[PDB]
Amino acid sequence: EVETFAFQAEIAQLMSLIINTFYSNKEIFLRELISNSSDALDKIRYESLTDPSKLDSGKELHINLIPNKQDRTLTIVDTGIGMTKADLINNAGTIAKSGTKAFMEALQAGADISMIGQFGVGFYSAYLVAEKVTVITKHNDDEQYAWESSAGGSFTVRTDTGEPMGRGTKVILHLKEDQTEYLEERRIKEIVKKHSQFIGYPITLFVEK
Amino acid sequence: EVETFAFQAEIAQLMSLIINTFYSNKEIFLRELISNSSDALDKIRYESLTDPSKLDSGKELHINLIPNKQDRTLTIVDTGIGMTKADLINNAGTIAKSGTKAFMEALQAGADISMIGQFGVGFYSAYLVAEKVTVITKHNDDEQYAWESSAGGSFTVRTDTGEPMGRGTKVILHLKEDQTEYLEERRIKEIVKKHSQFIGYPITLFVEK
Ligand SMILES: CCCN(C)S(=O)(=O)c1cc(-c2n[nH]c(=O)n2-c2ccccc2F)c(O)cc1O
Ligand SMILES: CCCN(C)S(=O)(=O)c1cc(-c2n[nH]c(=O)n2-c2ccccc2F)c(O)cc1O
Repeated sequence: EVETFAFQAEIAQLMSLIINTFYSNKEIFLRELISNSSDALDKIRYESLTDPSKLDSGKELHINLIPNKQDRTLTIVDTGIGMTKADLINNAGTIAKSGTKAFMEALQAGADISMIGQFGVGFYSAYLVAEKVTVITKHNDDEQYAWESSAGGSFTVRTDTGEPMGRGTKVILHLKEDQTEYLEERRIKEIVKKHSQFIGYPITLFVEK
Repeated sequence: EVETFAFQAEIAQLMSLIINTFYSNKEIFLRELISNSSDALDKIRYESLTDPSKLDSGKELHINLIPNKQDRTLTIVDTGIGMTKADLINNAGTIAKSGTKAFMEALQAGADISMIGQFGVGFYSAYLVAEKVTVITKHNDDEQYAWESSAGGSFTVRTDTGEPMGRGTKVILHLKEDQTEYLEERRIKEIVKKHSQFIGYPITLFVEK
């Protein structure tokens, strides 16, 4: 059973701006997703202090970067707190609305796209490099869900029938044809070293066979 | 009834470094506390989506900057989620430990003190300008508490007997003798405009009588 939702107009407007604006510094999407993974890892780690059973779904706190040249996908995996079904829908809600409006106002006032994270809408920078984003997530208090959007004003949410992940979030970036540099080991390493050098969790870049 | 706690050694070491290192760019403490206020405001705002009764303790989501030249205090007030007694004690816990160690390692490797926030220990930059920090906080699920530390390896936690605050956190920076520039309106405005221009909550600088 697949549910389709409309993005609110300001978010749909933001997504179309990110897709259609000429902006060469596209590498910033990686920093934004890694930052969000690190925030989700902080959340589970903090909850696990007062309640250690929160880690029964997995004690390992890490980030994996998995490029796949055959599928043309860059997957970002984390074992953070994950997202509930309500969380997925709310990522296109009120906080995202005020943040989107403030960011687009800042862009009009001369700010640049790399400042997206300061408005809490950093996720949408995935659309600088991806024609489609698939998010697989599992929170301790809910089932495993698959969120997906190719922009165009909508996203879908379905219960995931795939392999269980224990806990966390998997971001599958279905890369645009001209954005395959983000599948190269040396390029990924360069971006991680430049923007995410101080992340408090092991970031593992997977090698392809 | 006042409870006294020891900071763990790495945090006590960090605090002594912040107090004794020659570092002229002290203004960064304001950005760190405002950033933490904004994060606490995001948390209550997000919780209020699925549960509107979370805002019965106050619907207003803001940050107030209150300098007081007579008391030599700069107070930062927010109506964020606030902190429980467990939260106050855990601010000197495991997450703070790994973050402190990583930050001090980065400093050895040539990083500078302004990067403190990337390690989640941004609060401790208050000790660049304050000889003592008093924190008054109220979370919906707990009583009102007063946290206090003049560094020296310890902090205290007591139930606050003062005026109720509804919900949020009040940071009272008892400024060092040579740090009174942070009580001047034009100086505060300059720092807010430079470092916190994109905060998603109204920041009000109070004028003195
Ligand atoms: C529908 C899009 C979801 N994303 C891919 S995301 O928001 O970039 C993103 C979200 C999470 C996430 N899991 N749990 C959680 O609380 N978060 C979270 C963290 C920071 C900010 C907002 C958030 F919800 C993550 O681990 C990685 C991500 O790349
Ligand atoms: C003992 C020191 C407490 N501080 C003064 S603080 O951490 O800088 C600080 C904390 C809060 C706070 N309230 N609720 C909450 O979750 N937080 C929080 C936000 C971000 C990071 C860690 C945190 F706990 C705040 O609103 C303002 C602050 O200046």
